[PDB]
Amino acid sequence: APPIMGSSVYITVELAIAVLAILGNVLVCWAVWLNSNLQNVTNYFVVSLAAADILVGVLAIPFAITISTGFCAACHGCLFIACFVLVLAQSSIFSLLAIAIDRYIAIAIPLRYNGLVTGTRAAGIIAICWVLSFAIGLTPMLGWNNCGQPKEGKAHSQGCGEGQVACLFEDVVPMNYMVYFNFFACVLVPLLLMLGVYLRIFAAARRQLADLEDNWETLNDNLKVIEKADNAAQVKDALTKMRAAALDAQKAHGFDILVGQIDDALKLANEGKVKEAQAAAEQLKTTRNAYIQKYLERARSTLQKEVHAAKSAAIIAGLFALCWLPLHIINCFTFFCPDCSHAPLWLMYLAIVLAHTNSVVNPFIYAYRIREFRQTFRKIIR
Ligand SMILES: CC(C)CCC[C@@H](C)[C@H]1CC[C@H]2[C@@H]3CC=C4C[C@@H](O)CC[C@]4(C)[C@H]3CC[C@]12C
Ligand SMILES: CC(C)CCC[C@@H](C)[C@H]1CC[C@H]2[C@@H]3CC=C4C[C@@H](O)CC[C@]4(C)[C@H]3CC[C@]12C
Ligand SMILES: Nc1nc(NCCc2ccc(O)cc2)nc2nc(-c3ccco3)nn12
Ligand SMILES: CCCCCCCC/C=C\CCCCCCCC(=O)O
Ligand SMILES: CCCCCCCC/C=C\CCCCCCCC(=O)O
Ligand code: NA
Repeated sequence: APPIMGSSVYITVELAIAVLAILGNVLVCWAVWLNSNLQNVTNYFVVSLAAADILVGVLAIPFAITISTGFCAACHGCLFIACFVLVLAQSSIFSLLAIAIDRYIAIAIPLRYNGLVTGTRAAGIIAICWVLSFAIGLTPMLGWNNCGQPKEGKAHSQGCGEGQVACLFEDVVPMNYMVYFNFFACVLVPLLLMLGVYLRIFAAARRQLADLEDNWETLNDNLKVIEKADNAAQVKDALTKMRAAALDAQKAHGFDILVGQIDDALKLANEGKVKEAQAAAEQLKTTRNAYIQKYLERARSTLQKEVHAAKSAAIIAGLFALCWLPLHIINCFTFFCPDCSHAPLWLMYLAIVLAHTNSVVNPFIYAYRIREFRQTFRKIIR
């Protein structure tokens, strides 16, 4: 029975999570500071997220331990301790959203990316995100709370003084706030937007790669049309497709060799010289094996690197959802099913631990998925 025993377990697990969350995320921040190849806008959002995770370990976890005792407290002081973690969760959602959008600009408008997405603007965005996060997570302190209807028997039983409550999460934070405002509007909607941004990212990477492959089969389909053609009207036709395809590819060092050759051969076809156009078009086979093939596979290789980075970002966002959704779903049962008995305490505490674990996991993702983080991690440790 002794509540101190079950409490001892919950506390030592929370403290273990805290140590890990602080250590791992301190290493992320140190790595970005030391390695100028990690100083890019994407990674300022990683740092902001790492800073939220550090604060989970230093403040949210000590707060959660404190609030699990039900200690007597002025109700608004209780709300701050109860709600501060909602600030950190929101800040995380905003950083994750920013990363998604960053990776989308990078892949869908590489033209204007560096031009549109700068480091001083990113800092301004992060500041605004933290301010909003405070405003959302501390909204119960503006009056959307249960401080005006305190549980007087619980306060008396605990020996609390005048104008104090027993400080327990569900006693002071209204469940309509947690479900409608925090979960549906501030968590769920952003996560679905994120899901939409990632669907768009992977679709765009796919269309771009089909195109590269498409333009490439066209240059080749047409080069066999030319080589087996009989009428001259055909050479013109097939070589005309190579040109257009040659420019899309250029857009999508020595393409001007390729286009110059098509142009040479084109003029021959129009002047009725089929055998010499066919032979001139044959030069196109060399410049392809020396240049055009080169654009192709490096473009393929850069594209795949961006998809890889986007996958890494999506995993981090998926793991956030996974760690936090159970608590939100429990709150939905509590709120929407009064006829149901309340989820038991051991499960409440498992869901809280699970959410806190999220703050440990990201450094491992970085280390296993991003070579530059991993290399920087290994150097720091020596
Ligand atoms: C960078 C840091 C060290 C700056 C200084 C932080 C100080 C002001 C903080 C850290 C710990 C805090 C204390 C933590 C707990 C309590 C108990 C509460 O019933 C009254 C406030 C009181 C006594 C706090 C007062 C402010 C405090 C002393
Ligand atoms: C944020 C950094 C710089 C400092 C550490 C946070 C400090 C300010 C936090 C940590 C714990 C908090 C306290 C927790 C409990 C109580 C008792 C309640 O009856 C009034 C509010 C009061 C006194 C809180 C005031 C703010 C507090 C002291
Ligand atoms: N419902 C809930 N409870 C708690 N803590 C108190 C757990 C509890 C619940 C009932 C009870 O009688 C005694 C203790 N922390 C909580 N944090 C959250 C939360 C954060 C983000 C989403 O939900 N929900 N939440
Ligand atoms: C480098 C230090 C990192 C760890 C810092 C942890 C500091 C935790 C700060 C506050 C914990 C909350 C304690 C509140 C106790 C209230 C007790 C009371 O109301 O009488
Ligand atoms: C991050 C800054 C850390 C600075 C050190 C802060 C140290 C204070 C930590 C915990 C204090 C909580 C003690 C609560 C005692 C109240 C119980 C009581 O006496 O009735
Ligand atoms: Na987080």
